[PDB]
Amino acid sequence: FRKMAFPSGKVEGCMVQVTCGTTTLNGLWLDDVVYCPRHVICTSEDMLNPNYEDLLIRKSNHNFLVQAGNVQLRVIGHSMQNCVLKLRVDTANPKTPKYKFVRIQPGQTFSVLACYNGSPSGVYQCAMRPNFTIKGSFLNGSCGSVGFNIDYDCVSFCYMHHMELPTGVHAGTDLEGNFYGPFVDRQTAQAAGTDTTITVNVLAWLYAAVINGDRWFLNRFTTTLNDFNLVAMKYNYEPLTQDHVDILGPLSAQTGIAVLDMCASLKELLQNGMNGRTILGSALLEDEFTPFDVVRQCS
Amino acid sequence: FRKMAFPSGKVEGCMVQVTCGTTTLNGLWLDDVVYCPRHVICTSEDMLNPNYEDLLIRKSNHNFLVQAGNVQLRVIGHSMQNCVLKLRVDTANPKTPKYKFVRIQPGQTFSVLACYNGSPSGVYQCAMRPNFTIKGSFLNGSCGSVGFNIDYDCVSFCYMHHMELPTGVHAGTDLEGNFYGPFVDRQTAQAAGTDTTITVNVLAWLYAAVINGDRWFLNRFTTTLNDFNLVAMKYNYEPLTQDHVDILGPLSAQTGIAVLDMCASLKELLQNGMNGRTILGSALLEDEFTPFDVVRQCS
Ligand SMILES: *[C@@](O)(CO)[C@H](C[C@@H]1CCNC1=O)NC(=O)[C@H](CC(C)C)NC(=O)c1cc2c(OC)cccc2[nH]1
Ligand SMILES: *[C@@](O)(CO)[C@H](C[C@@H]1CCNC1=O)NC(=O)[C@H](CC(C)C)NC(=O)c1cc2c(OC)cccc2[nH]1
Repeated sequence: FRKMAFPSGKVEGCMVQVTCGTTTLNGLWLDDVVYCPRHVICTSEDMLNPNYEDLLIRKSNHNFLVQAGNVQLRVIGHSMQNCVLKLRVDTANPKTPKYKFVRIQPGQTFSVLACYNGSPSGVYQCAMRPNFTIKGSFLNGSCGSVGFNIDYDCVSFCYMHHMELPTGVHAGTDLEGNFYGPFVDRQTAQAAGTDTTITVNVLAWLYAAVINGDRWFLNRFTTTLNDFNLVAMKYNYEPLTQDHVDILGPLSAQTGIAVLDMCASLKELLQNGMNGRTILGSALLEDEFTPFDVVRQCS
Repeated sequence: FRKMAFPSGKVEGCMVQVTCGTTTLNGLWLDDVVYCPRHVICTSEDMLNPNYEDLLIRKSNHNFLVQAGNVQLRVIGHSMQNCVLKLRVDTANPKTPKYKFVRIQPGQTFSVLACYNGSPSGVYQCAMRPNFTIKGSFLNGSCGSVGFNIDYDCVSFCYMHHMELPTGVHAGTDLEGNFYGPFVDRQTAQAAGTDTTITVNVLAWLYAAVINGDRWFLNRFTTTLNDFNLVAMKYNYEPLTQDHVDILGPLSAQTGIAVLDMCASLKELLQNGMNGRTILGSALLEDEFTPFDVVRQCS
């Protein structure tokens, strides 16, 4: 198994660049609106402690340079929604895919299309950590790059890139401008909360192992969900939600291993370790594959 | 620092479905030619030992059903180049990018666009192993998926997918239809030569780790090129040439770490193990980033 991104073409056709003064970043052109991080309106000095409502009043439509390639799109309106700017343009993007804006939960994976000056550069899979950071690869100029999943040609946009933490992980918003995690779009050193292991994804990994005949860790025990969650937290694992239990349903049906039976197997792994053995060839338990990712790659 | 694929949009617009009888796979549509694996002409019985020229002479243009999305393309002629079939169609692909066919060297990387029934499914980075396999993710119906690099809007196609070895690694051809490695397009269980580790890539990856702020594996020792190669060959690593040393020049200049100093670090990692520590999140030495991959991503 390996990290597989979605084909990026439907998103590539939506990337533009947005410039205010000398500040340039990326934007997302869907129908006749361009979405981008609101800090494009900031001068490099104003980012240190910005007042976005006051900064935005000083701006007019003609202050915004939106370019598809080197072709300018005329801006006819502007508004701010949380930390994203919405620029109405006079052309509906003919490459707009079927799309949705969704806000994901920790553990969910998505593809990131890293972009610079409106030009796509590369694509890779990320997982939203429980501390609401992602382990990306982003340089200067990457803000406004988006993350997405594609289901039956419908693109669900879930991430817009804003910041690199001092630890080198990355933080951002959904496409309604609401940050994931406790971060703010100011030029300031911010720290995420201590991270945890994504339990639902580790369980997905164990199901993947079972699907492939690697099942030594299956045990004779079961557990209640509450009992499991209390043990999980003492090993820095996330507690399971009812939604986690339900997204494991398909894999549980496919293998015949009840979710709570797999929880009891993981619990034993947590208290006694792998004892020198491997699962799917690895000595480490992987927590960046969702149940959907496993089904995607196994079936 | 992440395994990063090229944006796949320019290739997505070229993927089609090719069907001959009950056999279907993917094809690559460029200008007015569709390229696909020639075993699409084989029935299940033919595939055990196909005499391809004999089988192709018996097919007509209308035996080939080519579908692009929903629209059917009419085949107006066909020729065979080694293991690749070239179907001339009566419509030019309007989305054909600037492109080239290239045969890549062992150790080089490329992006794979995995496709099923002519529809792109996922994108990820692969390296051509020294034993001329690739460690990919391909399921039933993935034949004809292609591997590629992109440089300033020009797509260099280097791989077309044909088979999965019993070990789970993958084998295929260049776009001239010549296999990488000693493999043959027949339905038999085929073994590869013993694989070795791409030494220059491991070194590039260690430099990537240093550029990203990890230095724990460095040491105060040096080695000569030949003494390093002696230990490298002992551990089934490929020899490091003076060309490799020169290619690593920029990464050494960026970090101020002499190439042979980093060879001494790798020598220690090989002789001492990693001791449960990790480099860029990996518990194993990674050899599928080239020096260019590191430079392109880190800057
Ligand atoms: C954008 O592209 C801005 O348009 C940029 C993306 C990062 C640059 C390097 N890698 C990236 O991911 N984002 C920023 O520069 C943001 C801008 C804010 C949200 C207005 N700032 C940071 O990410 C940032 C600031 C500071 C900092 O200060 C002082 C100290 C430490 C870390 C840090 N990150
Ligand atoms: C294609 O898609 C065929 O159109 C298919 C791709 C593989 C299927 C599973 N994963 C893949 O990557 N390729 C094949 O099925 C090829 C067909 C050849 C080129 C005619 N065959 C194999 O990959 C193959 C055959 C055998 C085998 O026999 C007997 C025994 C063991 C392994 C094996 N692999």
